[PDB]
Amino acid sequence: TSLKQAYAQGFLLGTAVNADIVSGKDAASAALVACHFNAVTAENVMKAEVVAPRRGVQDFSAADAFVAYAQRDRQFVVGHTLVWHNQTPEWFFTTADGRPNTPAQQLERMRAHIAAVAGRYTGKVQAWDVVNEIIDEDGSYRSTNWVQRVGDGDTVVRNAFAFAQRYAPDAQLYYNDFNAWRPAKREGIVRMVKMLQQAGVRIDGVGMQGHWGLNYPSLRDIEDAIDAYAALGVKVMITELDIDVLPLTKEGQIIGTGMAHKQFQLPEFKRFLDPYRDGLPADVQAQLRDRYAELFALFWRKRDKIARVSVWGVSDDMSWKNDYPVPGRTNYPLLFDRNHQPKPALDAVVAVPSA
Amino acid sequence: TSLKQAYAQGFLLGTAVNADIVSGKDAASAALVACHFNAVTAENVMKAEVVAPRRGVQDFSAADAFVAYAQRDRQFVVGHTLVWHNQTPEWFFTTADGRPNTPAQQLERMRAHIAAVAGRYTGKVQAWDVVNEIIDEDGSYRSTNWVQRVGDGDTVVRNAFAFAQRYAPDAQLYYNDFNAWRPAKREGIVRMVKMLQQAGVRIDGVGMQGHWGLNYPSLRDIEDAIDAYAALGVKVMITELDIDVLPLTKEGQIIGTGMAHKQFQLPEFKRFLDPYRDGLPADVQAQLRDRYAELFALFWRKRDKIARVSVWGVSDDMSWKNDYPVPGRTNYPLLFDRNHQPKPALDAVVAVPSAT
Repeated sequence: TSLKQAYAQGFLLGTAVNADIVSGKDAASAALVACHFNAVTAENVMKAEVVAPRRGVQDFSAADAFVAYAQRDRQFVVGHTLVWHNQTPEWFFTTADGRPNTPAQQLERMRAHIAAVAGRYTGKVQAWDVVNEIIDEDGSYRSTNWVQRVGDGDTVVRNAFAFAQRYAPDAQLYYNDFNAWRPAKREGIVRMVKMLQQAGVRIDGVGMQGHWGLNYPSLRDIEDAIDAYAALGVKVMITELDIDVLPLTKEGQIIGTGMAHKQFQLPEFKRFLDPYRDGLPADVQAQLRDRYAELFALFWRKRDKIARVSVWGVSDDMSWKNDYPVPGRTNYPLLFDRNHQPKPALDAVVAVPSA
Repeated sequence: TSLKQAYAQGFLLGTAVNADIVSGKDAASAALVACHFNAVTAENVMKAEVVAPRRGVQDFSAADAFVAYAQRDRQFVVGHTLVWHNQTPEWFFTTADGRPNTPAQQLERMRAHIAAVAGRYTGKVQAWDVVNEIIDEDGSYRSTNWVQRVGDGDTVVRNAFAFAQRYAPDAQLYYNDFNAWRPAKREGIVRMVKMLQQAGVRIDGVGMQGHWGLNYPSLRDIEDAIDAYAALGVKVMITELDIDVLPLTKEGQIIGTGMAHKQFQLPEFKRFLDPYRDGLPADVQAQLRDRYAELFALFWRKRDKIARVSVWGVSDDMSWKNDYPVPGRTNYPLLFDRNHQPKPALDAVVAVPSAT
């Protein structure tokens, strides 16, 4: 009957929560969270640009509210995220005098931030996304702000997990990335985890972001990924699951701000890229059902290798996929609709465990 | 029967020719040009970066070849682009000592360039795209390198067409743009033409580029566009016609370098964006045939207000739409295939003026 109850024997079944769920303002959603989920990940309020926006300033207010909220409702608290190239202010990568950070100054900035964030929520937050999205599509390290300023991809990852181990020794430490099903990217993640383990550094599991669609990815890629990770003696998790149903975006995951271009808001593109403003049609609503069904059928079959599955939101209006990568669209990615009612996709998902 | 022959009593029927058709290397295309087309536009060799690559340097050799090429069949010679924000080197907009040009210094660079290009081809070039793409989608002037350096949008167009009139008095002067079917942009062009007419500056025609697709734009928007430009007393032309048949880009025209991102080369996107890597399926060929048919039917119904319909190439294999907006794709935009055979669309286009 309930998502967390039906999947109780398999894995934790969680969701992302925004400020409005945590504040109580979104009453309808917060009610669904307590009913259906046993893990919460703070959508945004734990990122570095909210936590330490400028030099000399801190803001833990919203994150403190999130942690307290989860404990109150008995949730498996997941912090997200400690070290990430996006949503991290310019001052993290420069000295007070404007100079780009030396390898030592960059790691000190990493150490201090982890100690500030993870060290604050010891015993309260159970799991940390330590490094988020550092591997490229070819499997190598991404030339990101962190990687450039430190100077070595292996060094960035290795230190972040060691700092998290020091300042939150109680907490599980996860690597989290998108397109973790891609063979070339997968082999890179394995490589990185294997260097962490032989270094003696702690890492509890790899999180597959699961930001997928109707026509991607293949179950082969997903299964082969879950296998490849579990074989390294670490947990596997689907951490931010949603199913994009709109044109173009259902075909593959898009990054960057190219789709945010002014030109795609023009009528001819508006009328193609956002075709479901009046509502989701019977057949596409059925597709979304079948797609969720086959994926959870996979997760439940592989239940021994998966510690947690989380949807990146409760109701469709909450979703980041309405305004990303194309602002102003009406997407239908999650398991509950805009009236907070169950979607025919949910009924299938709850059926999977007993099926 | 040929295109020019069928469309003789309606408008000139032209094509874009590359350096290869001109050099005689692409002889297969060359023969089709001599066969079907009575007007020609150089695809690239007359643009700024070619004819004036560096400060104090000129390369008119490849353009010279294009004009000489156009003599053997006596085509209507269209010079492609005098003032345009793209394919124009950054030295055009700066002094020798690095500083950005003053309004007066930028207008001089315009004058000296036009004199060198348009003045060089008097009696030989019949028409000029004087200004290419200056109006934005909302109708206002684009904040281009020319516009910023001159300081004002109206001054760019006013001077460009004035200098063109001076150094090429014989030539017909056009404004050329994409999306020229869009109401907001249409009004911006109409506004711009009116301003030129009130200032007594010469302008002869509005060219709708016509880089279109299967799902865009509506015949109505095209028709309202033709009507509006004709009521100004100028000539209307379809200047760079092609029909995009591949996903996403059959829905609307894309500009910029967004789709040049590594991510659209990844297997899941190439799968979606490039589905016809071994010929067009039957259902889509007919869709292209039907698209070209209904469009040329419009042009022919509105032939009195139209002066020229130019397709932007001969055979698909050299079409810019293959590598733009997404590189490494196989597109089918034109009227002849990669073996220079007539595509079903050609026969539909040729039949249009005879159709009952």
